Amino acid sequence: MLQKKIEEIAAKYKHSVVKKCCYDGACVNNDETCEQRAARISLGPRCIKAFTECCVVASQLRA
Repeated sequence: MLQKKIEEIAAKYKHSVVKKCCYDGACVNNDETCEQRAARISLGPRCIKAFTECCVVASQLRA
C-alpha cells in the first residue's frame, strides 16, 4: 500500500522463526518445564534456543 505498510509487510518475514518460536516459548505452561516442552520441538536449534530463552526468561519474570 503506502511506504510504511510496505515495511509493515516485509517485516512479517524477517526472523520469522525467532519471532514465532519465541512466542510459544513465552506462552504460559505450568504443567511442564521449558526443558520438557522444548524437547518436543521439531524445527531445530534456532527455534529451539529461541523458544527456550524466551520461556525461561518469561517464567522468571512471572516471579
